[PDB]
Amino acid sequence: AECVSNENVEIEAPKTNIWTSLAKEEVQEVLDLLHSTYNITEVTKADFFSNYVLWIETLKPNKTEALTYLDEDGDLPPRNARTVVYFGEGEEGYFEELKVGPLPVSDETTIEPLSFYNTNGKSKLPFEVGHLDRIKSAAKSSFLNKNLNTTIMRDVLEGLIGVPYEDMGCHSAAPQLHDPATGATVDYGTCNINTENDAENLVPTGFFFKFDMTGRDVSQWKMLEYIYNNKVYTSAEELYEAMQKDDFVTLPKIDVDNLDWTVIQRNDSAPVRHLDDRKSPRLVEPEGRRWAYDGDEEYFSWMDWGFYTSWSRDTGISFYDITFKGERIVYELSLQELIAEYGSDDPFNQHTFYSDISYGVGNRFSLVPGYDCPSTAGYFTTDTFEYDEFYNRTLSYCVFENQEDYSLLRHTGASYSAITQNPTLNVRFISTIGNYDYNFLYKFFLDGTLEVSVRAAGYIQAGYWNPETSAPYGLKIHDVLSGSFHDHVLNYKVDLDVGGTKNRASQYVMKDVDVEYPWAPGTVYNTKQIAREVFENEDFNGINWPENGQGILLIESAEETNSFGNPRAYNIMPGGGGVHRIVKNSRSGPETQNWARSNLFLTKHKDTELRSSTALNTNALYDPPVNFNAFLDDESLDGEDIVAWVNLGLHHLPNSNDLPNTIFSTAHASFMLTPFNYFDSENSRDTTQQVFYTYDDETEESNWEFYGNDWSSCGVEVAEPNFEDYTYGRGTRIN
Amino acid sequence: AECVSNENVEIEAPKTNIWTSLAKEEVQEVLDLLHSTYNITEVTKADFFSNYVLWIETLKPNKTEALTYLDEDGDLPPRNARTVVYFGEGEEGYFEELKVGPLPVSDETTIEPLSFYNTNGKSKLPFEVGHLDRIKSAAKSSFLNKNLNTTIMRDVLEGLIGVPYEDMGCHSAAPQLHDPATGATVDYGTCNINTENDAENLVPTGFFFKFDMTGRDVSQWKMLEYIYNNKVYTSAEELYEAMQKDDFVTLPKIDVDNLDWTVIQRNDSAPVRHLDDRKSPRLVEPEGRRWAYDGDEEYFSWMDWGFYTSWSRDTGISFYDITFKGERIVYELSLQELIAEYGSDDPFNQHTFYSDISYGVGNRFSLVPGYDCPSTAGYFTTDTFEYDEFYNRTLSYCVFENQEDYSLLRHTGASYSAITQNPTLNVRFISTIGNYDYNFLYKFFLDGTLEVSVRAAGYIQAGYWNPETSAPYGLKIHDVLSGSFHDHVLNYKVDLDVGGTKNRASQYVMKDVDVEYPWAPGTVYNTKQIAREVFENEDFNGINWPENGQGILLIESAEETNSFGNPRAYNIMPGGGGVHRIVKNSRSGPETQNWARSNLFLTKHKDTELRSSTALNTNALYDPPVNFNAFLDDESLDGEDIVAWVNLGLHHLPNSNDLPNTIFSTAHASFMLTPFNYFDSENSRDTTQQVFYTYDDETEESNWEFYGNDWSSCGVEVAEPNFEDYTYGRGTRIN
Ligand SMILES: *[C@@H]1O[C@H](CO)[C@@H](O[C@@H]2O[C@H](CO)[C@@H](O[C@@H]3O[C@H](CO)[C@@H](O)[C@H](O)[C@@H]3O)[C@H](O)[C@H]2NC(C)=O)[C@H](O)[C@H]1NC(C)=O
Ligand SMILES: *[C@@H]1O[C@H](CO)[C@@H](O[C@@H]2O[C@H](CO)[C@@H](O[C@@H]3O[C@H](CO)[C@@H](O)[C@H](O)[C@@H]3O)[C@H](O)[C@H]2NC(C)=O)[C@H](O)[C@H]1NC(C)=O
Ligand SMILES: *[C@@H]1O[C@H](CO)[C@@H](O)[C@H](O)[C@H]1NC(C)=O
Ligand SMILES: *[C@@H]1O[C@H](CO)[C@@H](O)[C@H](O)[C@H]1NC(C)=O
Ligand SMILES: *[C@@H]1O[C@H](CO)[C@@H](O)[C@H](O)[C@H]1NC(C)=O
Ligand SMILES: *[C@@H]1O[C@H](CO)[C@@H](O)[C@H](O)[C@H]1NC(C)=O
Ligand SMILES: *[C@@H]1O[C@H](CO)[C@@H](O)[C@H](O)[C@H]1NC(C)=O
Ligand SMILES: *[C@@H]1O[C@H](CO)[C@@H](O)[C@H](O)[C@H]1NC(C)=O
Ligand SMILES: *[C@@H]1O[C@H](CO)[C@@H](O)[C@H](O)[C@H]1NC(C)=O
Ligand SMILES: *[C@@H]1O[C@H](CO)[C@@H](O)[C@H](O)[C@H]1NC(C)=O
Ligand SMILES: [Ca+2]
Ligand SMILES: [Ca+2]
Ligand SMILES: [Ca+2]
Ligand SMILES: [Ca+2]
Ligand SMILES: [Cl-]
Ligand SMILES: [Cl-]
Ligand SMILES: [Cl-]
Ligand SMILES: [Cl-]
Ligand SMILES: [Cl-]
Ligand SMILES: [Cl-]
Ligand SMILES: [Cl-]
Ligand SMILES: [Cl-]
Ligand SMILES: [Cl-]
Ligand SMILES: [Cl-]
Ligand SMILES: [Cl-]
Ligand SMILES: [Cl-]
Ligand SMILES: [Cu+2]
Ligand SMILES: [Cu+2]
Ligand SMILES: [Mg+2]
Ligand SMILES: [Mg+2]
Ligand SMILES: [Mg+2]
Ligand SMILES: [Mg+2]
Ligand SMILES: [Mg+2]
Ligand SMILES: [Mg+2]
Ligand SMILES: [Xe]
Ligand SMILES: [Xe]
Ligand SMILES: [Xe]
Ligand SMILES: [Xe]
Ligand SMILES: [Xe]
Ligand SMILES: [Xe]
Ligand SMILES: [Xe]
Ligand SMILES: [Xe]
Ligand SMILES: [Xe]
Ligand SMILES: [Xe]
Ligand SMILES: [Xe]
Ligand SMILES: [Xe]
Ligand SMILES: [Xe]
Ligand SMILES: [Xe]
Ligand SMILES: [Xe]
Ligand SMILES: [Xe]
Repeated sequence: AECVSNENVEIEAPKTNIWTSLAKEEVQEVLDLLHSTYNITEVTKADFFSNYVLWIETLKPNKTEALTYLDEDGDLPPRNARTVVYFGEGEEGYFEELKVGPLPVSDETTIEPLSFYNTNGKSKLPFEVGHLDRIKSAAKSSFLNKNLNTTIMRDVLEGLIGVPYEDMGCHSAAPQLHDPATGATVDYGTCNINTENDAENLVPTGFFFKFDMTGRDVSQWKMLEYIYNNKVYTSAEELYEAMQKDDFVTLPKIDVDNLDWTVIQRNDSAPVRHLDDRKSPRLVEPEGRRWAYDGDEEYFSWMDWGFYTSWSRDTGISFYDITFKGERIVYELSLQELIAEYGSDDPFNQHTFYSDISYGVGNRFSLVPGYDCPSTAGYFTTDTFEYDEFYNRTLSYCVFENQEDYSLLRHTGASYSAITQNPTLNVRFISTIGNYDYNFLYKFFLDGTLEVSVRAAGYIQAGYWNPETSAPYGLKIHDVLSGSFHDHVLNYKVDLDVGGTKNRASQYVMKDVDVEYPWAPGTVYNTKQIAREVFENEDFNGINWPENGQGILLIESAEETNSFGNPRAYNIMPGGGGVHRIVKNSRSGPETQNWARSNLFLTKHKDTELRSSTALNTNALYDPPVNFNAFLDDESLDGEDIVAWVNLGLHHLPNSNDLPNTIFSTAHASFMLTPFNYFDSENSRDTTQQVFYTYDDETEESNWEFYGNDWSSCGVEVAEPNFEDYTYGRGTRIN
Repeated sequence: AECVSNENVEIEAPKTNIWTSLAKEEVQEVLDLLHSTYNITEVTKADFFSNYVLWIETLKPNKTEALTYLDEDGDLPPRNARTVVYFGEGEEGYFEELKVGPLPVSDETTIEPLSFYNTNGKSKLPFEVGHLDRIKSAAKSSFLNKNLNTTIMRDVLEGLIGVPYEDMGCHSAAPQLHDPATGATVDYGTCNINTENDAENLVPTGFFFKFDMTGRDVSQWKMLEYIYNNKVYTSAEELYEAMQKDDFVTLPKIDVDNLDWTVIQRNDSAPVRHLDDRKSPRLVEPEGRRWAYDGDEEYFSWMDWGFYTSWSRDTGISFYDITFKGERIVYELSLQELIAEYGSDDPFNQHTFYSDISYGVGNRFSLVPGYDCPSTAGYFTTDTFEYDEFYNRTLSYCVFENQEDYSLLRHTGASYSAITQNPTLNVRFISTIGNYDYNFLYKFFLDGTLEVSVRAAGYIQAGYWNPETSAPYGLKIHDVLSGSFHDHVLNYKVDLDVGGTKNRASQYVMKDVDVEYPWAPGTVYNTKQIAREVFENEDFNGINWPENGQGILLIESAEETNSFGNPRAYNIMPGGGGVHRIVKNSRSGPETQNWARSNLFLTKHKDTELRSSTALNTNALYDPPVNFNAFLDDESLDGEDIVAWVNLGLHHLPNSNDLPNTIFSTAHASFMLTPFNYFDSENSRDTTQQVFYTYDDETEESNWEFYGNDWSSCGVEVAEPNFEDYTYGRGTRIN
C-alpha cells in the first residue's frame, strides 16, 4: 500500500517582510534617480576619475518603528535604499554612502548622505582606503603586468620558478596598507602556478613583491621591492644580476608536471571500497513536508516556530522576528563578518587578513541539489545588485526537515518506555568565496532551542615552504608547500528579546567551596555552589567562556518570571569553536575587526550600532566606518535592550588531512540558544512524534501508543533531485 | 521502477574474537567448578554468613599475547574467567576475585586469587567496603523498615510529609561511608513520595536520616539521626515531642494530588502543532545495507574500517582492533566509568557520588526499534551473568549507516563543483540506570575519523527546596523542588597505536609572538606561531584543554612518517563537554575516582593497568581496588606504548527545561580522533558517494558524473520497525 501523500503547505505571513531586499523595480527607480541627479558613468567605461554606482540595497527599518508595526498596529516603516557611489569628478576621489527614499520614487524622495551606522561619523570613504572594487582591481592587475612582463622580469620569473610568465598568475595581498601618517598606500604580492582546477593556492612560488599604489594617477605607482629567499632587491636589474652569480641560491621548484595531488574528485582508476557500489542512505518524507511558507514574504513556519528571512550581498541570509509558541525570542539574528588572518614567515601570507564581507558572502553560487542539501529540501531565490546589474540567484538557500540521529528524549522505567523523536528544521546556505567554502546551518528544535553552526571546506591558502624560516608558521604538507597557520573568526549579531526587549544579562558562576552544614557541626566539606552574577554594564574586555565550563550565560527578561519566580531566560551555550583571535595587534587590521578579540560581547541595542563590520572596513586600517570598540562605552545593561555579539572560530593548522581540500566534518563551530526557565516545563511534550510503550505485569501484554503515526509498511517513490535547476555561476545577471 | 534491492552481507572475521563474553556453556562449567570447590549457597537463600557467587565473566587477554595472535600467527591466548565470590564462612566476610581457567574445564584448570589489575594488590574486598549487592541491599531495606515503620515514626512521617508510610519509599545514599580510622560504617538516607510513573526523584520529601550499619550482625545496626529542616534529632521520641510544640516549623508539603507535571508522555488533550499530523522524516537504504558483519565473532566492516565488539556487565560495549585501510589505529576503546557527583545543602544529595559501573552499565534494557535507532539499524544480542542467572539481552546495541546533514567536503570553482556525501557508520547502546538514560554513540567517517559521544536524558535527582539553605546548590524548579547541581563525568580508555605500539605524545602550542622579518628590518610584527612540544613523561596533573583552544594534542608514531617527513599521527580533538569535576576533595570519593580531576591523562600501557575504575571501587573510599593515581608515576612516554584516558562531562544545573525530563539535545559531550599527517593526503577521495559537475564555457553544456550512483526516481517499501522484538525488562534470565 502506498504511503499517504500530502501537498506542500503555503501560508500567509502575519505581517509584511519589511526587511526584504529591493525588488528589481525598486532598484531600477533608484538607479534612474541617481543617473538623473549625478553624472554617472557605466562601470565598464569607468576609471578613478569617473562617478559610478557600486551598490543599491535595502536600508532596513529601525527597531522601534519595526516593533510598532509588528506588535502595535503601527505604520509600515519607510521603504529606503542604501546606495554606495564612487565620486571621482572632484579633486579627490571617494566612495559615498547615500540614502535614497522613501520608495517608490515620488515628490517626497530625497538623496542624502548616509552615515548614522558608521561609528566614524562619515558618509565618505577616501580613495586611499577605498573598496577594492572592479576598477581598482583592474588597475592593479594592469600595473603588475606592466612591471612583471618586461623582458628582464620574464627571465627572472622563469629562472626562479621554472615556468614562463604565461603559466603563472601574480596578485596582491589583502588588505592594502595605507599609512595615514605619510599618506602612502603600499601592497605586497606573490605569484602562483596556473592550474586547470582552481588549485592555485596549493602552488605558491615563493616569489614576492611590494609596490606603492598611492594616488589615483597610476603612472606614479612604483614597484618597491622583489623578495625571494628572504632577500630584498630594489630593482629587477639587481635581482637579475644576483642570479647570474655562482653563489646564488635558487629554492627548489614546484613539480608542475605532477599535480594530481591537487585534484578533488574521484580517480576512476581507484578501487571501490566494499559495498560502495550500493547508493548511500537517503532521507525521505513519507507523508510529505511538515514546514510551511509564504513565498512572497519569505516567512517560514514549523512546529510553532516562525521567522522571516532576508538576504544581503555583504552577508547572505539574516533572520528577523524569530518567534516560538507565539512569542518573539529574537528580533534579529545575522552573521556580520568573517575573517581569515594568517601568520607566516613570508610577506604575502603575513599580510593576509581577509574581510569576507568586503568580497561579499551573499553574491556567490547556487546549492547543488541532493548533495549540498537533502533531496527533501525546498530552495529559495534571492537577489543582489552590483555594478549596473541585478543578479537573480536561484537555489540560494534551502530549508529542510532532518531526522536527527538521536531521539530528543527518553525514559524507561516502571513498566513503560517513552521516547520522543528529534525532527529539526534546517536552513542552509553555502558561500564559496574563492578558495573557501563556508557552510552555514541554522537548526531549530521542538523545545524552543536553536543551534547556529558553520563548517569550512575548500582549498587552503598555503605558503611556499622555506626550510630556513617556515617552520614556526606551518607544517610541511607537500614537497615545497607549507600549510600556513590561520584563524577563522565569524561574528553573529544575536538580538535576543527574552520576554520583551527589557532584559538583563547574568551568569551562574560555578565554584568549589568549603562549607560546614548545620546537620554536621565541625565537619568541613569541599562541595560546589552556584552564584548568580548580573552583568550590570558593557564590558570593554567582552566575555570569554569560563575555564572548565564553570558558568552559564543567560539573557533574562527584566520583569517576566515563570511560575516559580525564576526570570524567564535563554542560555547562550557554546558548542565547538568557541575561540577568538590569537594575534592581538595586527598591522593588517589595527581597528577594522575589533569584535574578534573575545568570545562574545554584550551591548545596549542602538539603531546606530546596526552592524559590527562593513564591506568598507577592510582597507580603512585606522579609521574604519565601523570601529566595534565604539559600541563599548560602559552603558548600563541592567534592564535594557541587550544585543549579544557572539563569535565562532577555528585555529586552522592544515595537515595532510587538508589535501587536496579541507573537510567539513572537523572544521566546525557552533553555539546554541536554549530555553532556561523560559517556561515552567520542557516544551516539546505536545509533539505527536513520540511513542509510549507500556507492559502489564499480570496479563503479560504490551501496548504501543504512536499518537496517530502509522508505522505500517508502505510504498514511496524516492524522487530524483532537481539537478536541472543547478547551473554554474554567481547569478543570472540583468543590466 | 523499483529500487535495486540487495541482501545484507555477512563476512568472516580475520581472527577469533578473543575478547568476547563467556558462552552460556563456559559460565555453566565455571559455576559448576565453583560449587564443587566451595560451599556455595544460592543467592535467594544467602546472607552475610553464606558464600555465594556474584559475577562470572571473561578475563580478557593481555595485549602482547593478543597482538602476537592477531599480527604474528601466535597461539590463541588462554581462555579464562574472572569471578567474584562472597565468602562469609570465615570469622570476617569478604568478596574475593578469582581467576578460573584455562577453559574449557580440564585437568589443567585452576582457581586462583586474582589481583593483578588492582593497584592495591588485593584480591579480597572487606565486607565493610563491600559491594552493595542484593544481599546487603535487602538487609538495609529491612533495617530501615524496622526503624521507620514503628507506631511513633509512622506518625512523625505522616505529620511532616502529609502521606502515610505506605505512600512513600525510604532509601539510602550511595556511597556508604566507612571510616577506616574507627572501623565504623554509616549511611544517610531520605524518603520520596511513591509515584506510578517512576518519577520519585521529582518528589523528595526533605526528611533525612543517618544510620550505623557496621558489621555483619544487623541486630547491632542503629539509627543515629533524623534530620529535618536542618535540625538533628537523636531519637524518634525527641522529634515526635518537638512536633507537638507550638513553635515547630513544618516545611511546605508536596501537593501529591497534582503530579501531572512529572509525566513524560503526550497529554492526548493537548492541541497538535501545525502539520504534526504528518509523520516525521525517515532514513532509508534504497539499495540495501552497506556495512557487513560476522555474527558469531561480532566483527564489523564498513568502508575500509574493521573492528570487534565486546560486552561487559560493568561497562556495556567495548571496541578492539579498530583498523582503517588495513592498519590498526586503536587496540582498545572502552568506556571505563561514569560518575554523578552532587552538591547540596541536604545530607542525601550532598552524600551522593554514584559510580555507575558499580550498578552496571551493561545490565540494562533493550533498544526501542525505530525510535532509539533508525529503522535501518541492525540489532545485536549480548549477555551477562549475575547472581546465579545468565541474562540474554536482545536489541542490546545497534549498528546503522547515517547520512549526515552536511556533506563531507565540497568545492566550486573553475567551472566545476565537486561534492562528497557524508555517510557514517554508527554504533549505539543506551543504558537506563534507574532515573538516568545514557545514550552512547560511536560514529565512523570515510576519511579515518571516529567521534565518540554521549548524551543524557531521564529524570533528574532533584532535592527538597528549603528557602533558607537550598539557593547556593540549585534553582527552584517547582513548588518545593530544587534542581540539585551535579557533575557527570565519564572516562574512556583510548589505546591508540598509531603506526604501531611505539608512540610519542606531542602538542602543537599556539601563541602570539612579536617578530622582525629579514624582508622588513626594524619593523616589529605581532604574529602567531606554532611550537611542537613532546610530552616526555607521565604528568600527575594530567592535561587540560588549552585556553582559547590554542593547542593541538597528537599521538604520533615514534618512527613512521608520511612522505613529507611528518610523524604519522592522530589528533585527539575535544568537542563539547570537555570538562572535569568541580569538587576537589570529596568525603564520598576520596580515592575512588581520581581520573576525574583533569580532561585527560597519558600513561604507559600496562596489562596491570587494565581499567581506571572497578565495580568494587565505590564504597572503598580510601583503599579502592583501583586508585587511578597509581598509574601516574612519571614514566617516560618518549617512544612507548601510550594509552590516553579521555574524559567527557557535564556540569548540570537543572532548570525548567529538565522537567519532566532532561533532553538529549543539550546534554551532550564528544571527542574526535582524527588523522593528522597519518597519510599523505585526505583519504575519503576514493568513495563513489560524490558528484563531479562540470560546465563547458563555449558549448554551454553541463555534465554530471555520479560514479555509478543512479539518482533516477524509484520505488521502495518503507519498512515497519521490528517492534515485536522489543519486550520490557533487563534481559531474559536462565538460572
Ligand atoms: C534610524 O535611526 C537612526 C539613528 O537614530 C537615524 O539616524 C539619523 O538620520 C538623520 C537623517 O534622516 C540624521 O539627521 C541629519 O543630521 C545631520 C548631522 O548634523 C544634519 O546635517 C542633517 O540635516 C540631518 O539633521 C541624524 O543625524 C541621524 N541620527 C544619528 C543618531 O546619527 C535614522 O534617521 C533612523 N531612520 C529612520 C528610517 O527613521
Ligand atoms: C597478564 O599480565 C599480568 C601482568 O603482567 C599477569 O599477572 C600475573 O599473574 C600471575 C598469576 O598468573 C601472578 O603470579 C602470582 O604472584 C603471586 C604473588 O607473589 C604468587 O603468590 C603466586 O604464586 C604467583 O606467582 C603475578 O603476580 C601477576 N603479575 C603481576 C605483575 O601482578 C597475568 O598473569 C597475565 N595473564 C596471562 C593470561 O598471562
Ligand atoms: C559627464 O561626465 C563626462 C566625463 O566622464 C563628461 O565628459 C561629460 O561632459 C559629463 N556630462 C555633462 C552633461 O556634463
Ligand atoms: C607579456 O609579454 C609578451 C611579450 O614579451 C607578450 O607576448 C604577452 O602578450 C604579454 N602578456 C600580457 C598579458 O601583457
Ligand atoms: C589516478 O590514480 C593513478 C594510479 O594510482 C595515479 O597514477 C594518478 O596520479 C591518479 N590520477 C589523478 C588525476 O588523480
Ligand atoms: C528571479 O527568479 C525567480 C525564479 O526563477 C523568478 O520568479 C523571478 O521572476 C526572477 N526575477 C527576475 C526579476 O528576473
Ligand atoms: C554448606 O554450608 C552450610 C551453611 O550455609 C552448612 O549448613 C552445610 O553443612 C555446609 N555443607 C557441608 C558439606 O559442609
Ligand atoms: C508497617 O506497619 C503497619 C502496621 O503498623 C503494617 O500494616 C505494614 O505491613 C508495615 N509495613 C511493612 C512493609 O512492614
Ligand atoms: C492534560 O492537559 C490538561 C489540560 O491542560 C491538564 O489539566 C492536565 O494536567 C494534563 N494531564 C496530564 C496527565 O498531563
Ligand atoms: C540469546 O538470544 C539469541 C537471539 O534470540 C539466541 O540466538 C541465543 O540462542 C540466545 N542464547 C541463549 C543461550 O539463550
Ligand atoms: Ca535585545
Ligand atoms: Ca554602548
Ligand atoms: Ca597505545
Ligand atoms: Ca605509569
Ligand atoms: Cl563624510
Ligand atoms: Cl592621472
Ligand atoms: Cl612540488
Ligand atoms: Cl524547491
Ligand atoms: Cl546566587
Ligand atoms: Cl585609515
Ligand atoms: Cl587480598
Ligand atoms: Cl549475627
Ligand atoms: Cl508540590
Ligand atoms: Cl536486526
Ligand atoms: Cl616546533
Ligand atoms: Cl577504604
Ligand atoms: Cu582554514
Ligand atoms: Cu544531570
Ligand atoms: Mg501575500
Ligand atoms: Mg524581492
Ligand atoms: Mg496614516
Ligand atoms: Mg565463523
Ligand atoms: Mg557469546
Ligand atoms: Mg602449539
Ligand atoms: Xe535594475
Ligand atoms: Xe623593485
Ligand atoms: Xe546534506
Ligand atoms: Xe531562539
Ligand atoms: Xe569557519
Ligand atoms: Xe559564562
Ligand atoms: Xe569559524
Ligand atoms: Xe569553522
Ligand atoms: Xe549459566
Ligand atoms: Xe535516631
Ligand atoms: Xe534515532
Ligand atoms: Xe580511530
Ligand atoms: Xe553525560
Ligand atoms: Xe593540547
Ligand atoms: Xe558526560
Ligand atoms: Xe553528557
